[PDB]
Amino acid sequence: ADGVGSSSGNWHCDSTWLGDRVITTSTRTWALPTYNNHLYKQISNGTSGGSTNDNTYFGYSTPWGYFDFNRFHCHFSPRDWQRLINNNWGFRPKRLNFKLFNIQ
Amino acid sequence: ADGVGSSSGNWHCDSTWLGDRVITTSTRTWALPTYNNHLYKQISNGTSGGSTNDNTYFGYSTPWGYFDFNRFHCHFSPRDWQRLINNNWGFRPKRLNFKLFNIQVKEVTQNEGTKTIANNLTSTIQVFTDSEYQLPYVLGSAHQGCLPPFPADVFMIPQYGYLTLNNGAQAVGRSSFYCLEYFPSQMLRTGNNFEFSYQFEDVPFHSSYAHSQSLDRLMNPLIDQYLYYLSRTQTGGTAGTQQLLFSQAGPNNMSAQAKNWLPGPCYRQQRVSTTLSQNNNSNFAWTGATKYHLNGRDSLVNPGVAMATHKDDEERFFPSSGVLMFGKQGAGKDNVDYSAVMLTSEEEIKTTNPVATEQYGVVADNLQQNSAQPIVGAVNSQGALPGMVWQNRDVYLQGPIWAKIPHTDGNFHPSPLMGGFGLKHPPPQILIKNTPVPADPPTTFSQAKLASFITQYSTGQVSVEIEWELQKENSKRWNPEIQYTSNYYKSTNVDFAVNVDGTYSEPRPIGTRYLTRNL
Amino acid sequence: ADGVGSSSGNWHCDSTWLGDRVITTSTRTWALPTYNNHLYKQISNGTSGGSTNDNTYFGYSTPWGYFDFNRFHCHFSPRDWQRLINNNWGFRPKRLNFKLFNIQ
Amino acid sequence: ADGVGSSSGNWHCDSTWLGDRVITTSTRTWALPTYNNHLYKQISNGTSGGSTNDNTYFGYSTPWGYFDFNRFHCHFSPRDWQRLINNNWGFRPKRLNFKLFNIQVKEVTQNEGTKTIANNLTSTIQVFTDSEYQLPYVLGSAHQGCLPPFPADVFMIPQYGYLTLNNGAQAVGRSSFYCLEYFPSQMLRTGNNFEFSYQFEDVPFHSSYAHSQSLDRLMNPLIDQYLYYLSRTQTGGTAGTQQLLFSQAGPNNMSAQAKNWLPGPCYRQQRVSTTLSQNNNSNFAWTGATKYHLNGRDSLVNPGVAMATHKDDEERFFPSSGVLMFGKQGAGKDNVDYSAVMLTSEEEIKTTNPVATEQYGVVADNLQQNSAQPIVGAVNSQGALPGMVWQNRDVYLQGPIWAKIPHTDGNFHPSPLMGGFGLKHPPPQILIKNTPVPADPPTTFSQAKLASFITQYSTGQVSVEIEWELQKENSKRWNPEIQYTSNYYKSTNVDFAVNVDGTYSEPRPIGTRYLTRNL
Repeated sequence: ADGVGSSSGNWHCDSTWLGDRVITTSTRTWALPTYNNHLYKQISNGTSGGSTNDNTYFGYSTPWGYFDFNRFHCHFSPRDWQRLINNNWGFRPKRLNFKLFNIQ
Repeated sequence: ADGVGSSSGNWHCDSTWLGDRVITTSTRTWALPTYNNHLYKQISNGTSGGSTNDNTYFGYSTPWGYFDFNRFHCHFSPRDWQRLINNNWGFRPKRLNFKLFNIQVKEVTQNEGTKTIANNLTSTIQVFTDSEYQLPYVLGSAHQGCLPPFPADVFMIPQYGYLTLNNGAQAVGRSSFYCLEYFPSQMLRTGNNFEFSYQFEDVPFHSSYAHSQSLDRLMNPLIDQYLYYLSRTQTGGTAGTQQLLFSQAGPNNMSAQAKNWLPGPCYRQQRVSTTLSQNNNSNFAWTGATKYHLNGRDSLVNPGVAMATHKDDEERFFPSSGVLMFGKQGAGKDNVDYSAVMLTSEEEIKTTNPVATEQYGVVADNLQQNSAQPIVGAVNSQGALPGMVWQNRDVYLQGPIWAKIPHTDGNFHPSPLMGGFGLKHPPPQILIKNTPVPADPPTTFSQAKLASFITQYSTGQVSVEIEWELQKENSKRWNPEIQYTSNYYKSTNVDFAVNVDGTYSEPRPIGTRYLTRNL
Repeated sequence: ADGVGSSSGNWHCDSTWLGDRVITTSTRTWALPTYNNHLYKQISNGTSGGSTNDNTYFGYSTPWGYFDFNRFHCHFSPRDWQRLINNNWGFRPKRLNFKLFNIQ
Repeated sequence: ADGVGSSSGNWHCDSTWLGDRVITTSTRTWALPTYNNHLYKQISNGTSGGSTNDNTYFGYSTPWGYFDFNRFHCHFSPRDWQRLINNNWGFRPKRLNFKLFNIQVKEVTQNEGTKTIANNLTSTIQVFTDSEYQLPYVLGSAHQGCLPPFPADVFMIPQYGYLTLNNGAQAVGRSSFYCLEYFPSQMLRTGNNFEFSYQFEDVPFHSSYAHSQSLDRLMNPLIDQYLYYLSRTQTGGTAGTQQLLFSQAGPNNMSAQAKNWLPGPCYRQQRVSTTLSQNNNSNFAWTGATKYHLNGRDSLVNPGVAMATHKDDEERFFPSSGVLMFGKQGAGKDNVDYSAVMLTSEEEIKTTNPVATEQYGVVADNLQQNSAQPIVGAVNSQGALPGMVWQNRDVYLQGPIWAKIPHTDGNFHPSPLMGGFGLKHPPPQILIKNTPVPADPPTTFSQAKLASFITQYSTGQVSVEIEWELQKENSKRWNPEIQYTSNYYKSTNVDFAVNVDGTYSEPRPIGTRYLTRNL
């Protein structure tokens, strides 16, 4: 069924409040550039050039990108965040589900 | 089976008449632009700039569009509308079926004044219906953007937007903001299609008929009443002395008989004549208008409670804002002459309904005594009294089908004042948007949201099907009833048809009230 | 089991929040005087004495007293009232239970 | 069967020793006054009036009283406490059983200096336990009002009250108010009784024993280490030159050996001598005190982290606030001489625990070079380091049994600093009140709350039973261990007995640490 003219996913964004748990789903549109012209490159900073010893580093930059949802406002709206903080003593994440679809 | 080279739907447009019901399906071609460059924007109007306090607002405009079929001419043809109104006492919508299919999404490229359109086969559109009624409901406001009345017209989908609480041009703490991407929606490519069904809640039949009697005439004309009234309070002569004399009201005096019922409520309005010389010389449109006052704002009552347009033998007069007004094909937006508008007429209801311009009646203003002559004042506005009966405003071929009854602690006779069927759970709003496709990003990371997109629009076909229940006409009347008829005489154009240049027009408003009933 | 030296009831005052409903129980201590020396008496007010026609009345006062809980603060605390009004679009009373006990 | 003329309970007071457990039950007679005239009242202390910022508070006093048995002498006798401490390495509470029975409620009448007490047979008391821990928990604060240590003493139930957030003498928005009538409670007349059971959560045995070794001596005294240390950095002679020489530390030098472990943490405190002439002449009690600083308030650390009271051959010195202090029978509240107090001693833990007055150790303060002589600074306060081991503070016959671990995101080694067992769900608070009985109301209705009540108090018996689990002593030691002993020599009074006037006293603190173990 995978094809050019049929969508591979739907837009699911909302929250649902059931008893002792809440399920917050959110959908976004992204754009991915080519990084580093498909190259790995080492990156470093030394003391030469007026930089401090404290800021020295050595590493690599990769052509890859990455998905990160580590901020609460990704998952919660301001109204949902208000329901959470006003009514509850505590919360913790139970489980996660991730999807990529409708790729151009 | 969803694919580029196979159609996802067919063209279904026609009506079928089965017994006590009719099923009208109609298909149109639409085009959806990108609105607001994929942005939400707040919109507001304050008093600054010469605008009136009455016109202030605060709200948001959304990138989303919406499908609206709220006018009868979407579903019915002029021939089908004639079958309905001539043969039936009433009708109501039973159920609904909606479809989107055969969707093309196209991209537009411009350089050097050259304009290229091409298919983008991997682009999507997003569609959701608001089933739980969680958004501001804008459909019952009689806006433009409905499906055309003529099936061969391609139409543009209107932009969605809503208003909320304001103080002047400013928001207040209660004023709310809605993101429509915070709803689950279905995403469709060219091979995908969309469908849902809807069932109307139980609603009273619209009454398509006129009364063959009037409240004040319900009596037997041949027989006297056994009751009495106060006929005469004074002896006749040169010097009269007070007395109480009583009479039984028969056919000779009908106005003085006792009656069980009262005419419907009124909210009085100002009388305008189509003959210009009879109208006052002044601009009384807004100033002499009938208005209601809500939180410091005055707003016109348009049309208002249902009242007869005029009494007998005056067709030149109409209530100022008190009747629906349709434009002729090609009429402008602003300051259009009387010739381009089409006024409707409610005169069919003058049997039970007070006339819009005239008073309701007169009541006593004082206590009478031999030193004080009686005084009787006029009642311009009358709320509901026990014993009132009234007719709702008529529905028209091009008029609104339904409205959403506001969600409130109480209401009285929740029939929409423009016309149609009041619904607590009306047909849901159908919201559609082109999914944004960004242009190439910078190749070095930036946190700013992407403002550069590929220009796109989408087209497709929309199909809507309503099942209507009919109330058959049981009348035992001997003489032939009035019908809606096409004029027999020759003309340059056919009514309800295209002209030489190819544009479709509706020459007149067609109401639904022709057959008659007894009170 | 009814006797002088055993209590005929317990003190139940609190609220419990279950799903789509809340149950608020409350207990108070009361005192009942003898009214009217065990008599019925007619009471009336006429226009004589400088009183207005609008305030005239005729009726009876009874030796009986009566229990009335018609104000919300009887049943709800200020914290419970806050949970109600912040989290809910509406409420209505379903059912009632009343008790008199531990009578001296 | 509940009635006026039949008792609702019996007097159960004794201990039974079965195998690895002991069950100590005790019964007392109590009296409950009416507090605050049946009123809640807010109480506060501000800086105005000469009071310190450190002593400011805000809270409420309640008409309710409460039962508290948090001291060991409630449950154990001095003979039972001796069986426990001499024969066992450890103990912990398993479970609890509580009873109220044989309740009298009495009314007091006064006129003309004549005072009449009579039974009111229809009055009630109210009792509830806070099972869900929904009230401020005041028990772990080592207050007065516990069951007496001597079973024949009749005691008064203490008034309940609590504190909350404040700024000065003023409340803040977060500061909370609790009505204890907003809890379901059981109402009892003279025939009724009250009971509940409780089970302790799993808690580590209190360690009743002293170590027969010290951390620094854990080595084999006969054998050298295979490791090395830096013995000498300079040649010996008139003019020395730098060098690095290394040695293996054997029995000859034990201080320089390598070790796997470190002494427990310290927070240093000031050294006070019981011989007065050795102390500085000044009032250093508060000023030279060891304190912690929380939201602008300084509060004494009393007793603080467990540290040895003194080192070898100095018993006259003790840390200022760093040890528990009990009064002798009849000691006053304020400014009491050293003779009436009884100081405890933690010296048993000087094996693993740094001494309270002395430093933890010394660390390097600088980088060394031929131009810079080494500098080594003293560590007065030391937090947890990997490799530390320590002993908790000892428990005493008259000291607190348990405390409630605060409900917080984190804690470290949540053993109460005064002593005993830290508990997340400790024994619940047991709250008791005389139900108000109003005097005759006015006979004409008034909305004001009734301020006139019959003066009443109640008496009865309270019984508490705890099951304790014992940890038997497995030691293979050859020579006889130290035991707790009564003095053989003659005296005017028996220790832990009543005197001529009939009052019971506890002559000394009795700790639990006598038997020994190896590290």
